[PDB]
Amino acid sequence: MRYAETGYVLEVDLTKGSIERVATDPRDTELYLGGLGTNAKILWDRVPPEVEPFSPENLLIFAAGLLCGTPATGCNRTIVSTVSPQTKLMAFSMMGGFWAPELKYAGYDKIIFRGKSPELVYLYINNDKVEIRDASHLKGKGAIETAEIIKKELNEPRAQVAAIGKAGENRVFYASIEQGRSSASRGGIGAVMGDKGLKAVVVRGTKDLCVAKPEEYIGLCNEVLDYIKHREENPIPDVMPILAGLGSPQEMKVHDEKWHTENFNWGNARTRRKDFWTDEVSHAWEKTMDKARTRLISCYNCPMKCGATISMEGLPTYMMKCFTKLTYTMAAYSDLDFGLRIAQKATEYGLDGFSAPQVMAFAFELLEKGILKDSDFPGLPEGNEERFFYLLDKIVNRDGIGDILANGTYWAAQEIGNGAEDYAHNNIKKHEQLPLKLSMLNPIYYLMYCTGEKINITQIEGQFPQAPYPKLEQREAFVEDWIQVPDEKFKKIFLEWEPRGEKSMPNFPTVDMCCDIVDWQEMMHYIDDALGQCAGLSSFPLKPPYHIHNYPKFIAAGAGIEMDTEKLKKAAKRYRTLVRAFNIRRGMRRVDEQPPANHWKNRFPELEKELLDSYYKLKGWNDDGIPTKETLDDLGLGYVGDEFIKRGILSAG
Amino acid sequence: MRYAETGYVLEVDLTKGSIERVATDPRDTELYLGGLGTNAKILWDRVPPEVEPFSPENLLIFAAGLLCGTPATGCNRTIVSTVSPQTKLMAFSMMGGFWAPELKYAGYDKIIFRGKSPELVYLYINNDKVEIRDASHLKGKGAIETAEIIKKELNEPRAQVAAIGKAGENRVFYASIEQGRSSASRGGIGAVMGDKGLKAVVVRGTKDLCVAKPEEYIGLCNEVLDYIKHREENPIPDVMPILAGLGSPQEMKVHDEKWHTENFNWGNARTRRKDFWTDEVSHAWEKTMDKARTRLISCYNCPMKCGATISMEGLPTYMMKCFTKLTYTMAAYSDLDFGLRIAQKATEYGLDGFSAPQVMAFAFELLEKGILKDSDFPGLPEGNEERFFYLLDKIVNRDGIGDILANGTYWAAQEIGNGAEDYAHNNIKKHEQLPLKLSMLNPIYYLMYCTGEKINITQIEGQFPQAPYPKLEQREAFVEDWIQVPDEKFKKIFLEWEPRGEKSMPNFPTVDMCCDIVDWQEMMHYIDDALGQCAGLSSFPLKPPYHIHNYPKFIAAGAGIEMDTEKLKKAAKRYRTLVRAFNIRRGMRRVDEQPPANHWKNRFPELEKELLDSYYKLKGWNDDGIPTKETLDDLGLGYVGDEFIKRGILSAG
Ligand SMILES: CC(C)(COP(=O)(O)OP(=O)(O)OC[C@H]1O[C@@H](n2cnc3c(N)ncnc32)[C@H](O)[C@@H]1OP(=O)(O)O)[C@@H](O)C(=O)NCCC(=O)NCCSC(=O)c1ccccc1
Ligand SMILES: CC(C)(COP(=O)(O)OP(=O)(O)OC[C@H]1O[C@@H](n2cnc3c(N)ncnc32)[C@H](O)[C@@H]1OP(=O)(O)O)[C@@H](O)C(=O)NCCC(=O)NCCSC(=O)c1ccccc1
Ligand SMILES: Nc1nc2c(c(=O)[nH]1)N[C@H]1C(S)=C(S)[C@@H](COP(=O)(O)O)O[C@H]1N2
Ligand SMILES: Nc1nc2c(c(=O)[nH]1)N[C@H]1C(S)=C(S)[C@@H](COP(=O)(O)O)O[C@H]1N2
Ligand SMILES: Nc1nc2c(c(=O)[nH]1)N[C@H]1C(S)=C(S)[C@@H](COP(=O)(O)O)O[C@H]1N2
Ligand SMILES: Nc1nc2c(c(=O)[nH]1)N[C@H]1C(S)=C(S)[C@@H](COP(=O)(O)O)O[C@H]1N2
Ligand code: SF4
Ligand code: SF4
Ligand SMILES: [Mg+2]
Ligand SMILES: [Mg+2]
Ligand SMILES: [W+6]
Ligand SMILES: [W+6]
Repeated sequence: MRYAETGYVLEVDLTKGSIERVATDPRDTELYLGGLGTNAKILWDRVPPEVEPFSPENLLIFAAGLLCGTPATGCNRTIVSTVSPQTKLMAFSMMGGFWAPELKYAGYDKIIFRGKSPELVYLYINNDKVEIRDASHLKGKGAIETAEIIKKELNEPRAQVAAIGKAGENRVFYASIEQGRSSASRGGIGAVMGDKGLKAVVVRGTKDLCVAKPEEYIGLCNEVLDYIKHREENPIPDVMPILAGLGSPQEMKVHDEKWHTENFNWGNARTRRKDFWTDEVSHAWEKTMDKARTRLISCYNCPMKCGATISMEGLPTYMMKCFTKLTYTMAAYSDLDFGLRIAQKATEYGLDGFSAPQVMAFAFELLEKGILKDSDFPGLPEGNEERFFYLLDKIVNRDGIGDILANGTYWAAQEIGNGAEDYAHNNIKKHEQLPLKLSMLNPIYYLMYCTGEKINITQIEGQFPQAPYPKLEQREAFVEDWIQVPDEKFKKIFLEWEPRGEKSMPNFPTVDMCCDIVDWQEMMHYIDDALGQCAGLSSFPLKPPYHIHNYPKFIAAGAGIEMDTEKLKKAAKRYRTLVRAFNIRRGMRRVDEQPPANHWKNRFPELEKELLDSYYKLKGWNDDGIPTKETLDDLGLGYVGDEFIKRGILSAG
Repeated sequence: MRYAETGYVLEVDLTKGSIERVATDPRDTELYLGGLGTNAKILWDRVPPEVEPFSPENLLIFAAGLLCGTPATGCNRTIVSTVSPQTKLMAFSMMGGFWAPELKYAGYDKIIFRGKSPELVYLYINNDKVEIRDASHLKGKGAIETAEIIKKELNEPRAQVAAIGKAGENRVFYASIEQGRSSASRGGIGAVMGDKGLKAVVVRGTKDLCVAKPEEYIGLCNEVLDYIKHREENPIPDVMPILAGLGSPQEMKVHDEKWHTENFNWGNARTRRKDFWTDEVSHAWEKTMDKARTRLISCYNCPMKCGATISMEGLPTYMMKCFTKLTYTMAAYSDLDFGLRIAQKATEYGLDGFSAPQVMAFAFELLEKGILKDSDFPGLPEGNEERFFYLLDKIVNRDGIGDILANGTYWAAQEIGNGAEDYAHNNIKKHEQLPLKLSMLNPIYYLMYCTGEKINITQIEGQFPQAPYPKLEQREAFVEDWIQVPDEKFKKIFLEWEPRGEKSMPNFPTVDMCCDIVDWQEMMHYIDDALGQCAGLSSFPLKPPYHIHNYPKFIAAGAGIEMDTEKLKKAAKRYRTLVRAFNIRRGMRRVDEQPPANHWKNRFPELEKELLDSYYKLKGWNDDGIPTKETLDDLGLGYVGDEFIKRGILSAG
């Protein structure tokens, strides 16, 4: 029998209203583990490149990680996968909370949606009971608001609900899916969900979930908890607060945001304010945050409590975590009070807290320059704050100028013209990046910006420190108990690495060292997004409780399959290449893999070419970014190599 | 991980030439075991009643039993299922030999064909490699002949081949599938295969097949091999050799056919020859058999060697077992030399050995009577023997009157008319029966002739004795060591049974007694056809090694699921009802459940009514043969009851 996984999925046709439970192939588990990996397998051989994002044949997959529903601490992530309406590439999005584990308790590993529903509806799951309900009375309702009404309707107080706001219903290219203190935020997956007339997905589960090696599996679980205690008694020395400990960026706990407000760019990723964090500002923000934060809350089976309930006066309560705390504030040249109030509106609407702020600031720059006229913004209010609330409503409704801005900075500038493309200066593969315009070229981050399939920098980094220690004693101390490294050489790299001089960036670490680092950091994220493990306890923070050495044990004891360190490394490489192959088939080439032209002020073309060339070699790809026939056959992806040749993507010989 | 079964099937669309391996649902195994069981499930919810047998939507399935490819002695049966072109009902047909086990070693449980290939093809399976080959150079070739050329083409001497003959290609309604010394013979499965344009299925396998509890399973295997040694040293006293030991009827060993020739109707189930077995006949048949029989051969993993390679002077070699040894002979009022000769042609042509002889025999009665003219048989030889060879050619080619006769006796008489219906007197549901026209009504066999879904009396009988003993001492001796009975009450039945007196047929055994006997006998067959076990070691002979008490142990140790006598009983009841439900949906009713009008000289209309009334009650059926909503709900077949009501077959309460 199957373990960790349930071995079953739901196939839903929203056009015919048909529902079907189908057993999964156990071979898929051995090759692609689960979550993102198996999502990639499904999208590959069911979604050909001729399928458009808002086409009925486009798929919307809700996947619970392999180890979700087990006692594994923090393992609770949902992986939503589809074809992005913004980037035209694959879009996988992660969501925390309690939804994924509930699905497992209901008896399912995934839910795959195809076609479209003519009427607004939501899916109701209660163990073996599955049905489609009408949701017309929920039209326009906010994401969180929607969940509460449903749980009253069905009389299921303990059901978990993933819903879309008005933004998703109106197919905003950066619309999200909201569930309590969790969000599948990026990729426009909310736009696809709305396009299919799917207002929400409600699931309740009370079945058992089994593991293969009970005693052994709980042993590793306790080993993690013990490490979390010890780790939280020994934070990383001389790092900032929101990087010393475990979990997601603890921005709800720490009031200090000097690193953020003085190193990140305000507005449309435009302005840098070196001396913003004054005493008056630090006190005003701490007061606002103490009054707004009700409680620090956690996800399922996790003690880190990264999120927080936010209560602004005269506004409904919503939940928040990580960097969305500042994006609306910094993009509007305002304060933390404004940011918390508009984030409430945006979370209910279901918008990406990264792109949305940059799109609105992008619009005001165009209005400032004169590329957009005041006639495009009728009835526009005077205040800077009021203008953001104004433009926010225009976007979610796709009203007038809001209809164009609802497509993202790339497509909006494309349609606007008149030099609007010049102000879309912060995109990679048509996707907005973090507002960061640094001085000196970073050889490690350059690679992560160019090749990251998530196209987000915060979701590929983690395991290697972002900066070197000034003193050698500090490095020797760090590498002392750095048991998470796959190889001793990662310790030796950090020892030699210095902030200034003959061993500083961009010329050090070397090109070969950078490639190895990027490959390791990326590998841990892909393992996380297949197992369902929150990165906060794994691939994100320094020296995590989960790593390349005990992960194989969790899989073996949990799922009952043969798994070791090397076999796991190869597995992660397998469906990370498959994801790559999916984007190749959709027209992605080396040309698309370049950072923004103004991302760094000091550029080194010859070093950057050597970096991307060497990294491709390590991955086993072409000098155009395409996985060769040799590496594909070696990975067990022969059917990919055949289709590449047949499609002319790869040449025979 | 799955056990005994491989857990995969092959989905092949012949019209599109697509090949696909699909993991199965382990719940189907729990409810329907496998083989014939799971095949019924597949046909039920994929082949609705509006589908024609020669429609491309009709399915042809090759299933290997649950315990095929395991060390279990005699377990190697293939189960072919489809919708019969002759009866318009469900058709399942069993084939022995070496084919099923081979499929298991390749890594598959079933092959499921849909659609029609426009050109003659065959499927080549070698482990993970599966491809469709052009087979136009094989057109017209015989089943066995086709096999040898194919194996040489592929350089695969250890490959197993199931093939159709010309008869299958020309969609003769009783065309068969031949696999060396084994054949799927009845129902017209060869017709559907030819109709789809499938000449053969070649399979080679070299993969491991695992069992769950090794030590316990091989222990069970050793228990059977012991019982076989002891059974062969103790044949059932006062029973003729062919039916006094294990295996299929050993007619290839025993020359003595006094019982058959003097009790079975020669010709068109017409002539009883009470004193046919003379000294001169016996010596002649003995001489022919001794010179013809090259060697007694077995199936995979069995020591009984029921088969015999037959070599007639001037003819190629073929394999034969059981009763075809007499059918062609008796139908033509000929001898054994002719029988063995023509049966070589018939086997290579791919024809059923029960119907062909009766069909040809039926035609000559119509010619003798006047309904058919010499004009219908142009080029008709003068000799009896030469006429049968002539009409055999006409049928396989569907040439002239061979087109009409190729549809069977039921439809032939329907189309011929002019009173030809009267000579189609040996039918049940448009399916030719054994040439048996006894004197006194047998209550036990009456119920079997009416309800058996195979519609063939020899594939439902077995566990209970066909006749009583003259002496009580004989009865007491037999029931002393009769461990295979499901209850003690069977022992008491046999003891009371007498050939003459108050305790003789038709009045004894009683109606309730007769029902319990038919139920037991039928149940054992369905377990065999699901597991893949040969009836010659189970449901066919008296006191077999496999039985209702040790069968659960095999299923548990073999497949690794829970099982016991009562669960197994109900499990067999579940998919016997399912098969019953499939034919009810195709229009079958009580009216169709009647033996030939002249099957018994002495009839008892009132007893016959009570007999069937009672049997329907034990089954849990209506007074019209249809399974009640209750028993369907009780068997976990709730989906069936719903559709029945929806279709109006069952009144809503
Ligand atoms: C200190 C760094 C490492 C880089 O900041 P800086 O120190 O400012 O580095 P700079 O490149 O600006 O150069 C500084 C000055 O020194 C100069 N100079 C430089 N090198 C050299 C040299 N070798 N030799 C000599 N001089 C050198 C250089 O010319 C410049 O001087 P000028 O003004 O031009 O005259 C850190 O702040 C960082 O974030 N980096 C990681 C990358 C990243 O973005 N990761 C975060 C992803 S988001 C995330 O994780 C998150 C988001 C939300 C929520 C949660 C999480
Ligand atoms: C002896 C029987 C039991 C029946 O044969 P018989 O003895 O002839 O039984 P009858 O019914 O013909 O009557 C005889 C005479 O006695 C008379 N009479 C009868 N009852 C009574 C009474 N109670 N009281 C008084 N008198 C009674 C009756 O009137 C008649 O006298 P008349 O001439 O009319 O004046 C046996 O031969 C048999 O095969 N039966 C099993 C059923 C079957 O067909 N199974 C095989 C399936 S194929 C197979 O397995 C296989 C095929 C190929 C390869 C391998 C396998
Ligand atoms: N497995 C996994 N966990 C992850 C992440 C991820 O990308 N993969 N992202 C982290 C970051 S940067 C944030 S801001 C939060 C957001 O969690 P959410 O998806 O529930 O909103 O998740 C964290 N946990
Ligand atoms: N509306 C909204 N957008 C959001 C967030 C959020 O909490 N709400 N979280 C941000 C954070 S912290 C992260 S790490 C990314 C997570 O990426 P993903 O949700 O696409 O996997 O989304 C960002 N966008
Ligand atoms: N499981 C099972 N085994 C069975 C049978 C059957 O119907 N089911 N038929 C028996 C009989 S009567 C005969 S004659 C032989 C025929 O073997 P064949 O189908 O390979 O020609 O199978 C024997 N074994
Ligand atoms: N061509 C051919 N027809 C045959 C046979 C055979 O061996 N070859 N077996 C006969 C016997 S003895 C029996 S019991 C049935 C078996 O039925 P089935 O093979 O359709 O399951 O087929 C009959 N027809
Ligand atoms: S580390 Fe934070 S975001 Fe991750 S599971 Fe724990 S509480 Fe949730
Ligand atoms: S008993 Fe006879 S027919 Fe059955 S498997 Fe053994 S040899 Fe073959
Ligand atoms: Mg998220
Ligand atoms: Mg057969
Ligand atoms: W983040
Ligand atoms: W037989």
